[PDB]
Amino acid sequence: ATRIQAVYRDTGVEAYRDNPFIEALPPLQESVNSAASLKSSLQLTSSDLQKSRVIRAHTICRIPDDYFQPLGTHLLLSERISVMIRGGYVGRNPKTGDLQKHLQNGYERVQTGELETFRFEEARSTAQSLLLIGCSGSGKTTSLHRILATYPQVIYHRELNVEQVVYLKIDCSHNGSLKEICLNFFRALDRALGSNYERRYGLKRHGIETMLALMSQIANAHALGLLVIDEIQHLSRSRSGGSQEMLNFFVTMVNIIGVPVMLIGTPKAREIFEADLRSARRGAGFGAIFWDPIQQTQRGKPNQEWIAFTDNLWQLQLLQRKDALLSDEVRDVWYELSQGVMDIVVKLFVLAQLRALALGNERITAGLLRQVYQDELKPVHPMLEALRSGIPERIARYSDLVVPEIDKRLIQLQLDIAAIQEQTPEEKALQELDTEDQRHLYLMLKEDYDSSLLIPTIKKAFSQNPTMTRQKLLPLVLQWLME
Amino acid sequence: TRIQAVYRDTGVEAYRDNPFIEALPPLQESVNSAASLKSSLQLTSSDLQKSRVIRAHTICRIPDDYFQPLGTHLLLSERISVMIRGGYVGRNPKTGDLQKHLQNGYERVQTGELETFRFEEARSTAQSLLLIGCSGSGKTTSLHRILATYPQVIYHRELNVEQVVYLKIDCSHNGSLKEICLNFFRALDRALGSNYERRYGLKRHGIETMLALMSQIANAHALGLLVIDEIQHLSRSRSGGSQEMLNFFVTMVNIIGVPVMLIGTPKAREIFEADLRSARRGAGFGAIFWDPIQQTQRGKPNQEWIAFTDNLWQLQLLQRKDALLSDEVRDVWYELSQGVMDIVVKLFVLAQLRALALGNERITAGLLRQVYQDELKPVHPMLEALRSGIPERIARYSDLVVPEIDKRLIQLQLDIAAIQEQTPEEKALQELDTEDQRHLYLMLKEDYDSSLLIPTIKKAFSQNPTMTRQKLLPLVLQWLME
Amino acid sequence: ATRIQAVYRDTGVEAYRDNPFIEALPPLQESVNSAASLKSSLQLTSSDLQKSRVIRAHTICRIPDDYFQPLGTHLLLSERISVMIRGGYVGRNPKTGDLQKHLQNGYERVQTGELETFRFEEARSTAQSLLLIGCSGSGKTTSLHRILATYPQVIYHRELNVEQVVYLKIDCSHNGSLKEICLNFFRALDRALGSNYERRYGLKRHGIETMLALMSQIANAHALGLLVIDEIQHLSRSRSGGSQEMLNFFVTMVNIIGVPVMLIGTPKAREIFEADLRSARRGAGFGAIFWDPIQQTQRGKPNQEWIAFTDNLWQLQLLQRKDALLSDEVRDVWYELSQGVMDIVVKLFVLAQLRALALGNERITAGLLRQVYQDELKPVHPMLEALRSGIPERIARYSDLVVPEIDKRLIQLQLDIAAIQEQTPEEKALQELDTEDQRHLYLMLKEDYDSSLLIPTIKKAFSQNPTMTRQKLLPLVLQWLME
Amino acid sequence: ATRIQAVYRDTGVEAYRDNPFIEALPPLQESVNSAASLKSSLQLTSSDLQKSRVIRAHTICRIPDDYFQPLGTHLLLSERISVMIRGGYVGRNPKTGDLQKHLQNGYERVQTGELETFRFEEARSTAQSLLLIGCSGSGKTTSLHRILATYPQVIYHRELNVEQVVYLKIDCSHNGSLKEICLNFFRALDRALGSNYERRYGLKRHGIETMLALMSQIANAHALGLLVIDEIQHLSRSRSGGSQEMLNFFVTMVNIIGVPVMLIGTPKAREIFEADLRSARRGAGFGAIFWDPIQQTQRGKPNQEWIAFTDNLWQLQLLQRKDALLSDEVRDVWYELSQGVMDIVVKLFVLAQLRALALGNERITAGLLRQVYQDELKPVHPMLEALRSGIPERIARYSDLVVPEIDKRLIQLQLDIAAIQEQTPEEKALQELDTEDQRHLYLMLKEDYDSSLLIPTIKKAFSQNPTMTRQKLLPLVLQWLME
Ligand SMILES: Nc1ncnc2c1ncn2[C@@H]1O[C@H](COP(=O)(O)OP(=O)(O)O)[C@@H](O)[C@H]1O
Ligand SMILES: Nc1ncnc2c1ncn2[C@@H]1O[C@H](COP(=O)(O)OP(=O)(O)O)[C@@H](O)[C@H]1O
Ligand SMILES: Nc1ncnc2c1ncn2[C@@H]1O[C@H](COP(=O)(O)OP(=O)(O)O)[C@@H](O)[C@H]1O
Ligand SMILES: Nc1ncnc2c1ncn2[C@@H]1O[C@H](COP(=O)(O)OP(=O)(O)O)[C@@H](O)[C@H]1O
Ligand SMILES: [Mg+2]
Ligand SMILES: [Mg+2]
Ligand SMILES: [Mg+2]
Ligand SMILES: [Mg+2]
Repeated sequence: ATRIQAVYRDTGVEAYRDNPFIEALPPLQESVNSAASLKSSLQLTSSDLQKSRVIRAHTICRIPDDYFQPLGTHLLLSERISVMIRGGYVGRNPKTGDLQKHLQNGYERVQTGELETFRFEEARSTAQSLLLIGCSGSGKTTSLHRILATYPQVIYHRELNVEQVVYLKIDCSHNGSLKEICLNFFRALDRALGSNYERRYGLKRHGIETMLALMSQIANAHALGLLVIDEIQHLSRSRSGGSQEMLNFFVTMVNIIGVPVMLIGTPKAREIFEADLRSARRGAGFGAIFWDPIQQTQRGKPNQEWIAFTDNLWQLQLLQRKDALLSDEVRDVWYELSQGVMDIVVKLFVLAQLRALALGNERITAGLLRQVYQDELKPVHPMLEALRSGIPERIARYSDLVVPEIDKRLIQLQLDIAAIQEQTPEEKALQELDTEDQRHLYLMLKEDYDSSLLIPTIKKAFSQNPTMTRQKLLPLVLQWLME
Repeated sequence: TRIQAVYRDTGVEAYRDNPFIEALPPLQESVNSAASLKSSLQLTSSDLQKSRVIRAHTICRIPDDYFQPLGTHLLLSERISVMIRGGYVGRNPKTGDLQKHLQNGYERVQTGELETFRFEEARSTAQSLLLIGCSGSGKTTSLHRILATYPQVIYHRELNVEQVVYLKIDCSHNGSLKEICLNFFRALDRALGSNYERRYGLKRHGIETMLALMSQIANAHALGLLVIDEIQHLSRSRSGGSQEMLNFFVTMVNIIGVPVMLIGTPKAREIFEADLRSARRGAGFGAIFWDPIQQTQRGKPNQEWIAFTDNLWQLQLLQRKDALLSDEVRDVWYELSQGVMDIVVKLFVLAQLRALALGNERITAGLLRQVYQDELKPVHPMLEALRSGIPERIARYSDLVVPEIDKRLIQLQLDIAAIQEQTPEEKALQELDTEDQRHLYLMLKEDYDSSLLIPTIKKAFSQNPTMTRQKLLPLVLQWLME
Repeated sequence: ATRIQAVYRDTGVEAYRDNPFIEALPPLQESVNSAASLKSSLQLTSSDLQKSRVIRAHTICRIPDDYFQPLGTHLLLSERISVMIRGGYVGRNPKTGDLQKHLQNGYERVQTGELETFRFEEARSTAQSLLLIGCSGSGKTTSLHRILATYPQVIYHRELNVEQVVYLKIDCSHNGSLKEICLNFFRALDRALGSNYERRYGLKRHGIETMLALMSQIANAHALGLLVIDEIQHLSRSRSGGSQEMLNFFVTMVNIIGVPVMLIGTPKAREIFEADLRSARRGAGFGAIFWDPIQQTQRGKPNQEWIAFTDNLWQLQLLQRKDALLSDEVRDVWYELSQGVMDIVVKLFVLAQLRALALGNERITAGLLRQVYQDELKPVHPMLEALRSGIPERIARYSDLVVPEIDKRLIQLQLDIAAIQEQTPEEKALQELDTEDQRHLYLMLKEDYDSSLLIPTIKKAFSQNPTMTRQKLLPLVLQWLME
Repeated sequence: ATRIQAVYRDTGVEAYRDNPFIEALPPLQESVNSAASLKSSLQLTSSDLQKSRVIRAHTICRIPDDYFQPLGTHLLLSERISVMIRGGYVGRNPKTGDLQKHLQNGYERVQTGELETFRFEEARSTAQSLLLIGCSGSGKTTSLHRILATYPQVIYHRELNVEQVVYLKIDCSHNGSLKEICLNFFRALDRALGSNYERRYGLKRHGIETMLALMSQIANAHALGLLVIDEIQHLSRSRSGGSQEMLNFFVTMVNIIGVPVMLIGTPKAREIFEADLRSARRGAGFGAIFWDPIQQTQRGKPNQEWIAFTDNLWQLQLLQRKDALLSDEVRDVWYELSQGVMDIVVKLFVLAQLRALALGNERITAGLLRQVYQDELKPVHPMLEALRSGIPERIARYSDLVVPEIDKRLIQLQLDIAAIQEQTPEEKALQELDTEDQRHLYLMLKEDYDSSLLIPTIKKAFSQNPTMTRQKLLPLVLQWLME
């Protein structure tokens, strides 16, 4: 817990003035560019490629979990979360009276006192609930985990005696029930704070009503900012009951708890909320934000976003015979085969390296991509063909495919490439130099100039000029290279 | 929302000692009841200088928080007040000496000194009103804002009743007569804290059994109004025809003592036009009609249109703004929107949302015409029918509405957010287009410093076109070094 | 009842150290020596006899309220209250987190090897509930009220932000149920603390199961020292659940809340709890203290307790022709008349004194006492005869009987007293003598010498005595009267 | 208790090598060193001597609840409990994942002909059982809530999801029904894990066989380690069936359920198991332990255990007039009246101290011991006389006697000690008067003159003059008072 003494700032908005829970948050000015400052990528040096195959394979296997590239939706979602969190605190000011007394005083002052008019609207504050919908693998969880890391989870105050829980995350389990969510709420709260609410409130004897009341009480004890319930797809409609009962429980939970609630799910989870979204009555809530794959055709032009994403990842290939330019057909094949879904796009790039490391030459070709698509990514065929077809019901049915058990498959592929003793000509050429630190110059000089006299002339020149930097001897080698 | 009751007197002699009527906000004149509904956004000059995404969000937040009270809301407010306060006169629970009074009256009529007597005042008048008008005219927001003045639940200390003042129901997209009964309980256990839906809304019950169960509950808490919204959405095939809906809506008024209000589209009146059972019961208190705004009702143009357009125009967030609104712009709005409330606001919002994307940042007639042509496609026949003026064509296309407008707003925001990136770096690489140059830059990015590396090589390429990449390396390296 | 800033003193006991809650309580040593100093009495003056009938009747009317004699059981109950209140704060010291961290730390330290052994004994200190059983009218409620008034109800901590509630009391009503107990807890908490919890939690939606959890959370929030449920005899038996459901509810309430709990009831309510405390299990809790009537005899001798109580009550005689000392016959018949019940002992005396004053033959004797017994105590005959019979089963059935509506009878008898106008010979002499000092002399010398020479001699003597007090005047009149 | 997170420690035995359940338990200890870990005593021995009598009585009443001293027979029981708990976990190893491949490889090799013999799997047969027999009052439960108090009850495993219930304790009922033994298992498992087994299984109408086949399924999901059944005497043909089914139920239970079972009973409960070789084979599966009272001497010289038990308890004496050392006559009388039963030794001490406080004598002699033995220990006399006799049959027939309701006697004695009175000097000065005349004169002349010399003057008036009437005495009394 980043327990920091509450240091209070000045906010431009008059509504957020003198609220001790909002000045404790990081300022907006530094959060303007923090949304776009989420970029993170691996750093590669020249000597990494010259090293042995095991470390190169390890670095290749480290790619999927160490690469992030933000998009426009990562900015829109960041701004939405910031405004939601900062607007959900306006009603819960400890320095001002509660809502019910305000309403009662207004009623007395409009009937007995002097006041021309009043608005008996719910003072519950904004509390804008939201529902995030997207196909599996689009990159929803990995975006929440990166845009919710700016705010510290727990902030401690000293003028009062409270502990502010800025956000809380609940992750569902497969084939769970409604009561499992209630248990997980207390479990996550005890993990975050270090309390013992689970023992005295998370017993299995309690009914749903008692657990909901206790959740409301405890969430109003510690000032809670946001509640995120992830992976709604795993809930089962057999034991829980009808889909109407699930919606009733979700609406009851949202109304009682009194804090902003965000739900993340797939289109298969939309059939539960279909009746709620279409109704236009205020108070139903659950605004919808849809995550979509990167469509290459916008306004009759290739996307600058698509090429920007592909070029950066194309710069991150560890190949001996790699092609610097990404051709139009090479760009098009691994879009038309993967349909732009976020995980499959990087899955091809990480798996084609492994396939090429054993199947022959170290070059990425369309045939190799087709072969890896056909032999490895078997379960995800219906989802990809549904996305290619473009019929919404077909995509809705064939979603949730997550190509199970890729973690063990990566390890098995690593073990498979581990037991290879054949020597490539490139390995022989690299071994012909005894770590003289000159295979780097040889690397820039191998793609065009022939190797008939490349290495002997290089060795002769570096022997003639023993102690200078490689930048100095590169013109020296080039002087007699063509003469 | 549990508000304790505070009693105040009213000048009406018919409501002398009624707690239900005396625990309500006081009676008001014409000016305040119509001027209390006004609401608008407040903007500051600091909002003008901000990032484009926040400005787009503020623009998209306009239709939710803007309301202008016209001259047709005063009548609706007055009628709703009369309906709510007049339906409680026969339901006051203060009956202290009824038994002795009735017994004395009976003992006196038998002897012969008293000719006649009235044992029970059967105050059971069925009051109702139906409000029909074209879609997009604002029958839902104009009702929410009127009803947001009374408290919903009032608690009386002396008694044990919870006076649920009003209740609102919305119909489903296909809909049947059973689901209205199922939604009554589902909204009543949301207004209060209860579990009526599981206890009473079973499947074993028929339509009549739930219709009779609703009466006991609506008389347990002194319900004051019942609003059924969007009767246009009901399907005439899953309900029983065009007659069993009318029978349902006429039997509903008689048994349930509360006043009811029915809201629909002009093509949904064909259900209700068959008989007096809703031409008299439904129009037991009139039938208010909503119409689009007319530009020139008299010889002079209407001041309502001018005031509405001016007040809408004063919420513009653009660097290049024109304070004076041109007459041609007014003509363009009246020609494209034809006075429908839902079209004017969307046209304005979409125009000033596309202005940021195109970068002009000024609203012109051509932009409004283009956004009307591009975005308002499904609602064209309704506009044409309103322009023609034939009642049948107006009735037939009265249910048109543009689908998926919110997704369009989100996509329009995303396009601007993608555009916003200035990209000060990589500008020289944008200037770099030749394949040989890009390969050379990739080769020499680590060796040299790119900032002065990129511009220099373009001159060398421009001077001598008939040179290859391989042979250019020594000369380019020599020029870079010295 | 009013907020008091906490003042931290020092306690000599080692276990009650560094605890904000215990040190803020009143000091232990001062309370020890003042446990038997709660004795109160309605003081009388020598001049009170000389005033009229109405004023003296009004003065006699105040005896049942302005009198309290501390008996043996009062000290034991005081000690039990003290230990129960101050022993339940050991496990809730704010300086240390809780016992779970202690248990985990001990487990880790014994697993590592630095600690030989650890006792997972579930340390809870005393943590014992108490059950009070006694016949109606024994005087439990008054003693409890007078012993709980020493501790201030609410003390405010400024260094912390908690509201210590030292005790809380709940009073039942006729034919009540459990939900009234749950709601009355909140109502009493609002009346004592000064905030509004009834309007937020007193909702008809909640069942009793959820209300108990809310009670537990709120009580743990405020550090509730002690909970006293009173007059459980009044609530109906079969209206709620019968016998098993009420016992189950009481056990659940005792287990969940975690603060000391006391119950007060009649022997007729003991059969609810007979199934629990009779089992030979010292860890089941529910210790019992039995209240018993005062016994005249002890190991063959009259106990000093009853004799001292009767003497102190007889010291307050206010009557015209009353006797001086207490006779053996009247004292012995008083035991058969009242049988030791606290209410009957004082009420018989008050009623007999009032009747003697009203009759005009004011001298309380055995016959007047018996007449009052058979006149006013008709309803409570079965309880008295069952208690005198000594059958342990019949006393339980009639233990709930109580004298109905006696307050109105006192007013009616006072109105009857005000109606009389006849003048007794003592009142005739009172009208004859103007000086109150002379009236006292007449009163003390009334029985030895009759008014044949009494009134004239003292009248002329005090008339001729110009100005002097009684101290030397009385000896001077003695020889003149004797001559 | 409570969900303690597991921390693994290695075990030196080869067979316990890789079992999480065995490793999460507290480390192995030597038998001699483990028996000394059970000792406990009161810490208030000298600091609390000078205080009021009721507080001292309240302190004394807690001697038989917090004083425990191990004997030489506890180390064997501790070793047996440890071996029984840890040795029943070898067949329940959860951490195995290479079974399928190994079994299939063995099958292939034995089918081809490379390998001759193989062993696939074997089921477990029977669980260890133990029997403990001894007379009542010997300490078979106080000495076993402390052996099992050095273990956690519930342990949570992070990598798995099992909650290892280390042990569980249930008691038989007076009815002896076989359906209330399968119904306390669920209740005791619910009172520890906070689960809902009793509603799901017990309340439905199931046969004893079906409900016994469900007790071995929830004792496997939670890796239960030991099951203790107390008061096994109550199945001696008490009710509910015939002897043959009552004997078949235990055999089927031991055969079915996988956990070890321990049985505790009275010397009249070996007739149940001494009926056929199956019952005596299963009751004495891991030895049988028979317990006997303490003897004064074994071979000539007196027992040292008696000396150590009657010397570490005599120190806990809160009396002003105590003796430093034990007179041998007092100890001999104590052994004559106690005969070695654990319960009688403590009670003859606490009751003697309470009577000493009540009567005002602050020292303990043999007379008080004999008086308490004759008065307050009537119901257990046949057992003590049979033990003194020496005939084994009379000892065996009276091994079930127990004294009921001694806590009520303790409370009554505390009340008697509380009600002693203070004898304030003014009341005793008034009590010095021995006639109605002196009291009459004092009451007549109390207010006029000071009471500092009133009593001596009145006493001297009657002392100097033998007797004469009060009316003429009063002029002399006032003359003496004035001068
Ligand atoms: N904007 C992005 N830039 C780079 N990689 C991304 C991006 N979004 C998602 N990914 C990759 O997609 C992979 C899988 O995403 P995942 O968290 O499984 O999405 P979901 O939880 O919706 O299935 C992650 O390993 C992550 O590296
Ligand atoms: N008087 C008004 N002033 C401003 N906006 C209005 C007014 N009346 C309606 N609107 C706009 O019309 C939009 C839709 O109206 P709605 O209530 O949906 O009408 P209907 O229910 O008949 O379709 C609302 O977003 C609201 O902003
Ligand atoms: N020690 C005492 N001295 C004087 N009066 C007493 C004493 N104990 C009880 N009383 C009398 O008992 C009455 C109250 O009895 P109460 O406590 O209500 O009995 P219960 O609790 O059984 O209903 C008071 O009016 C009081 O005068
Ligand atoms: N080793 C011991 N030291 C001191 N007291 C003991 C010891 N063993 C037993 N006792 C006493 O024996 C009393 C009764 O034991 P109990 O649990 O009733 O055994 P059982 O149930 O076999 O009769 C307890 O109060 C306890 O104080
Ligand atoms: Mg996910
Ligand atoms: Mg509408
Ligand atoms: Mg009472
Ligand atoms: Mg026992």
